[PDB]
Amino acid sequence: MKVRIATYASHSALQILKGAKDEGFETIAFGSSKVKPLYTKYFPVADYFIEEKYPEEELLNLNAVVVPTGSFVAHLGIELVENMKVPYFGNKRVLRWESDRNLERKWLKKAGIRVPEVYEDPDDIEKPVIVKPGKGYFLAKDPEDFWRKAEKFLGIKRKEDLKNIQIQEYVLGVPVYPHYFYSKVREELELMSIDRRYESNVDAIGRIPAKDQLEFDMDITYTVIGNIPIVLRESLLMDVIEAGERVVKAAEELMGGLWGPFCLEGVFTPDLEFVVFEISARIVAGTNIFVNGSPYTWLRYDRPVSTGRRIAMEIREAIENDMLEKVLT
Amino acid sequence: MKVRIATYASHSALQILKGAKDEGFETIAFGSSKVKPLYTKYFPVADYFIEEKYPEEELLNLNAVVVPTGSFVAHLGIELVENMKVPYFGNKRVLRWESDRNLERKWLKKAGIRVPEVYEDPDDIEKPVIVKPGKGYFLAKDPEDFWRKAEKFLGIKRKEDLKNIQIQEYVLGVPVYPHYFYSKVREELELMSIDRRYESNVDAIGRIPAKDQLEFDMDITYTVIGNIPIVLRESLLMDVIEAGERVVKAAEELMGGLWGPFCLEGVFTPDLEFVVFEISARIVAGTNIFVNGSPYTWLRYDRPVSTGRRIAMEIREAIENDMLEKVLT
Amino acid sequence: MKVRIATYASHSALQILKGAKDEGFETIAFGSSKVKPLYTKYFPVADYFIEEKYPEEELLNLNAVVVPTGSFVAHLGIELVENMKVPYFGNKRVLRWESDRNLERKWLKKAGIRVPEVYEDPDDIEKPVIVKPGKGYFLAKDPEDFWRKAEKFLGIKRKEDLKNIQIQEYVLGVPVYPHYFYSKVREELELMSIDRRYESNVDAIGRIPAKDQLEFDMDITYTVIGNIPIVLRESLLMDVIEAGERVVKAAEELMGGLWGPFCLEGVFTPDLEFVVFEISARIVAGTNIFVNGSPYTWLRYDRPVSTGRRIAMEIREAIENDMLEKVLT
Ligand SMILES: Nc1ncnc2c1ncn2[C@@H]1O[C@H](COP(=O)(O)O)[C@@H](O)[C@H]1O
Ligand SMILES: Nc1ncnc2c1ncn2[C@@H]1O[C@H](COP(=O)(O)O)[C@@H](O)[C@H]1O
Ligand SMILES: Nc1ncnc2c1ncn2[C@@H]1O[C@H](COP(=O)(O)O)[C@@H](O)[C@H]1O
Ligand SMILES: NC(=O)c1ncn([C@@H]2O[C@H](COP(=O)(O)O)[C@@H](O)[C@H]2O)c1N
Ligand SMILES: NC(=O)c1ncn([C@@H]2O[C@H](COP(=O)(O)O)[C@@H](O)[C@H]2O)c1N
Ligand SMILES: NC(=O)c1ncn([C@@H]2O[C@H](COP(=O)(O)O)[C@@H](O)[C@H]2O)c1N
Ligand SMILES: [Cl-]
Ligand SMILES: [Cl-]
Ligand SMILES: [Cl-]
Ligand code: NA
Ligand code: NA
Ligand code: NA
Repeated sequence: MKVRIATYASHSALQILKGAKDEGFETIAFGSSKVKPLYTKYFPVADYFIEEKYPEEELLNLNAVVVPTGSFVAHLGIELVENMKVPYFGNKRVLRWESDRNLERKWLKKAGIRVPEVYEDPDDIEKPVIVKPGKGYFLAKDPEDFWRKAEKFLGIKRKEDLKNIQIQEYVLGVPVYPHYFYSKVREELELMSIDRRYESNVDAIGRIPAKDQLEFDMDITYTVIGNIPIVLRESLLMDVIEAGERVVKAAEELMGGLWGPFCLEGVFTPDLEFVVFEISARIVAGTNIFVNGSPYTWLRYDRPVSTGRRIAMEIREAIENDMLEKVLT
Repeated sequence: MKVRIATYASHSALQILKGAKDEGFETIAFGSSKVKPLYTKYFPVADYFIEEKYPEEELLNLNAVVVPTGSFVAHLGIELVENMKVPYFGNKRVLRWESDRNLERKWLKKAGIRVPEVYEDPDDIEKPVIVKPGKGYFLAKDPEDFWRKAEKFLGIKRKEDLKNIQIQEYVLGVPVYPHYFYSKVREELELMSIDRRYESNVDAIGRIPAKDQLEFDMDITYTVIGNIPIVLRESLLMDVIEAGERVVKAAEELMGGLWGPFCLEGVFTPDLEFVVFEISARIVAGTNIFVNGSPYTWLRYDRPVSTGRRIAMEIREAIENDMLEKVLT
Repeated sequence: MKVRIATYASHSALQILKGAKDEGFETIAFGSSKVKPLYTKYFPVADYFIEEKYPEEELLNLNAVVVPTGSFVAHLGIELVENMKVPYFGNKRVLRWESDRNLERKWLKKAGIRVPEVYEDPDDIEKPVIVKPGKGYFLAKDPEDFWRKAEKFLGIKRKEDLKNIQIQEYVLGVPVYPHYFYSKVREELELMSIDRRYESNVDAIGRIPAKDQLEFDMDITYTVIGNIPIVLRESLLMDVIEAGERVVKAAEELMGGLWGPFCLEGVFTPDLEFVVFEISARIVAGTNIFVNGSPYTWLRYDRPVSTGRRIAMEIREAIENDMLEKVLT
């Protein structure tokens, strides 16, 4: 291949570049010098390592296509990405739509996705809510409970003094993260895998007896540490997949389309509702478990297919059918 | 093959029909029209999809053998299954023995399986118990504690007024679900895999600080959402396997035998006791993780073997050795 | 091969002996007669089974090399192992350094590994601590809190009466167990896999509502039941791997080297710190999940590589390059 596959040296670069190698591409990682050994020695998946944040000129010279990851908004910034001259796998317009809370809400509403109800006025609370002044977060049962806690925790003594808070329907369920891939080449959605994200200290507090917890003011945090593989109850799959289809269709109207990997981040309630908190409109690191395929890909492929490999398969096929320009922005 | 493998379109049908395809069988799914795309498009494992609850005549015409799942008792009912004219993989007599609490208890007792002690009289309580009036469930330390709580939660003011409750030894341990397969063709038990079931809201409450929990009357639910793969400590395997052997042997006496997949559903205590709450005498959906084999099957096979594939292997071999009638009822 | 691979019949023997078979070795398990069927029938990985605790003479006659596991210190004892005449895969000097709390502390300090701060004097407490009189364990905020609890729980009324306790910095994080392998043949460290150990009753208490917990004096236990596969956030890998490198380098100075499998047992904090509680300087049973390779080995191998197989690969290669004596003590 003339085209090389490149990505930032973090997040899911190991999986992405291995998938690229499996499909016959030469690979490029770019990032911190500290992590060069990870990608060239411990897991030798990068044919080139460039010790720079975003080496645009070198990437152009190497005929690179960049695969975006969660490290893109986090480490390079939306404006840098939107202005990049290196071909980008996916639609870079999606970045604003997934990052802006209001645009994301508009997207999910158009896609008919179940999300927590937002309350603009605390006096409209009729079911338990989570108040977001993940730090300082607390629950409120009703308006009366809210105002007592607004006084106790936030020092609010008058209703006109309440400012810059989020009030949201509290939705209790188990975290579930389905990983999708939409092929623009084949015009087809796939379920790639599913994971349960592993977070600290939130996933550690369950090991602490209530009695010991109550002696302290608990400071619950949601730092992402890793990922645990799961499968869903089979009868839940159709609605999870239909949700993915609706998200893609909505994006076709709103932002010029969505293709490649994405994830809907949410919880499953005891009433079997998938309620979505966030959309990640690119590869998520939960896919890293599935370098050797997943319980889902092995239902439909004769070989191991990670999301990383699936990306490289899409690029290769696009090249094979003279439509590479269709999958790049 | 003349014989085709069929199952209801839910529970573990993806795994079952993929396993059938891997072994050279043509496949049939039957169920709700809503889920047809799951089995024909997103994961194309069904050669035929019949949009009916139980299309007996069509299944007979297609020379189907039906593989039972948890969706059978749940969605078709024991009487329908017992009367079905389509050949059934396994012993359909087991359905009553696994579903009737007293027959199940008799089975497990005969099989020398550790189960929670049942208390008929609350005044006989000498160790902590769980009271089942999973809703309304509460613990009691002793008879005095029980009667106070029976008054508080159930309104029982006189001992003669207590009616229709379950009182059971409370057993604290981590949920463990070993998946077995007994080959009637080979007269051999295998351990196929092990999972930890993922349930809502019960597996979500550990993420909630005690302080926040105590502000509400908690309503703990055990809705099944999915499955997480596990392995056991190696020194625990022999007793887990011996338990499986005893279950099979007991069934040979009581109900005309048990063969094919099954699962013992329970917990492991800190004293390394496997205590069983339920038997599922057919494929369990925890096996869905292991489409590409499991940490256990890869110890003894040179290829990926799911429980679904193992079922198809048994059927094929039965056909090969002219003993298909032995594995069907 | 003339050399046969042997191990005690527990812990990770299934994985070890399967890995040995995959690499062309004949295999020996030795242990309890009760477990013979596990290794010869249910998972036929042992060519020879010797029904003895440590059959030295028979093992010498069979040209065995022994692969150590966690069952070695637990079931045979350090003195027996140090005196064994059968060739031992790894450095048997490491056993004291990993088992003696003070030697282990010295090792980890030399290796620049983050560990909980130890407090010799309770009056020096300035951050929350765990007190270890895992039974009887409690937390203390400060010296005043400690002495109140020392009186309440331990009956200590005078400061001079306090004896034989451990006081340690309390570190809240999610359990993480990276599995390493250092090849002496190749002079190279690998990350083999990562798991989250599954423990009872500690991992069951999160399913119990705070209200129900508080009615009882909780007795939290940490009995190991099994293992759950995980991957880490990719940006955390370099420091995890560097920690492994430092451990190996430190051992080269202190104890004549470390090679073969090992594990650093700890937690990841919300501030992305890996804090280590223990080192296990041999194969850990968390590797048992990865009989068919791991999300990490499949990044760098074209075939399934468990830690068990990796051990056999090292032995075979040592033989191939006439340096077997270098990997044995
Ligand atoms: N509406 C909600 N209901 C229940 N849990 C929530 C809600 N919003 C956020 N959370 C939880 O709190 C964490 C931090 O929230 P955020 O800061 O909004 O990402 C999330 O990862 C969720 O687990
Ligand atoms: N005897 C028992 N001891 C401890 N936990 C139990 C017991 N019986 C049931 N449970 C738990 O409560 C849940 C619901 O119980 P059941 O409604 O009997 O299936 C089960 O899935 C178990 O996790
Ligand atoms: N310094 C510490 N901070 C937090 N948790 C700890 C600490 N030391 C031990 N633990 C936990 O308590 C369990 C039993 O401790 P030990 O008896 O020291 O192995 C460990 O497996 C850890 O999960
Ligand atoms: N563990 C699972 O994923 C699971 N999936 C289904 N089941 C059982 O089978 C019954 C039918 O499932 P479904 O309602 O998804 O068709 C359910 O009520 C449940 O008891 C399970 N235990
Ligand atoms: N993680 C595991 O599955 C595990 N299995 C065994 N072990 C360790 O090895 C020792 C011996 O195990 P066994 O008692 O199953 O032979 C145990 O006391 C324990 O410290 C483990 N950590
Ligand atoms: N689930 C994961 O392992 C994960 N890894 C990374 N991320 C997201 O990507 C962002 C960048 O990750 P990193 O800081 O490791 O480069 C993080 O802030 C986080 O939002 C994840 N969700
Ligand atoms: Cl992510
Ligand atoms: Cl089931
Ligand atoms: Cl171990
Ligand atoms: Na988003
Ligand atoms: Na049952
Ligand atoms: Na140690």
